Amino acid sequence: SNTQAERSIIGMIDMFHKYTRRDDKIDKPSLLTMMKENFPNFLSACDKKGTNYLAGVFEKKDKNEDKKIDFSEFLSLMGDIATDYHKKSHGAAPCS
Amino acid sequence: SNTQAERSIIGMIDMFHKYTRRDDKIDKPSLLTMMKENFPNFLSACDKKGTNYLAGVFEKKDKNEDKKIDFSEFLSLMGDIATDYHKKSHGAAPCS
Ligand SMILES: [Ca+2]
Ligand SMILES: [Ca+2]
Ligand SMILES: [Zn+2]
Ligand SMILES: [Zn+2]
Repeated sequence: SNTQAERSIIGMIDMFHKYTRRDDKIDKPSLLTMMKENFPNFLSACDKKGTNYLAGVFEKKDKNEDKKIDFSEFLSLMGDIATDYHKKSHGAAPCS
Repeated sequence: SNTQAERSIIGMIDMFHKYTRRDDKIDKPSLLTMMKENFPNFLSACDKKGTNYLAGVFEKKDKNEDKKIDFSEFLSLMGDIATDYHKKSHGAAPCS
């Protein structure tokens, strides 16, 4: 009944919720688990370059330094992953 | 081979490309077409409230006023749609 795009948005919201605690925010070890298990091919391309995408990702996205990733900060991170895929669809190197 | 999350990101990039011209950016009539055909249930919830989500959406997202939506601005808009779905998963009204 929803379109593919609406379904995609809904699946992203479900993935966020999967990694939250009671406060509806993602802590650091859960963000790193989420990234390793849901973005392994993205990360694999970084590792080959010698980029550890992960060290510091949580701190770069936790703009307000509350030690949690809330939904607004999660969307920023999803945007950064999407930007790397957009750049490579235009022949940039993986993990730029 | 890619995970569901990676597939989702890839489908979003494909949807962006579907509405671009030669310059890899989306013009105004194509953004409005993209929204009406890919987010109809989202928009239907706005129309019932008496919100015309669409008037002014292009101008709100075209931060640099070049009369095109580039990928960074498209991600902002996808974030705004996702934020409304996150808010309603927490019992906010549709189109808040
Ligand atoms: Ca935070
Ligand atoms: Ca623009
Ligand atoms: Zn939530
Ligand atoms: Zn493109």
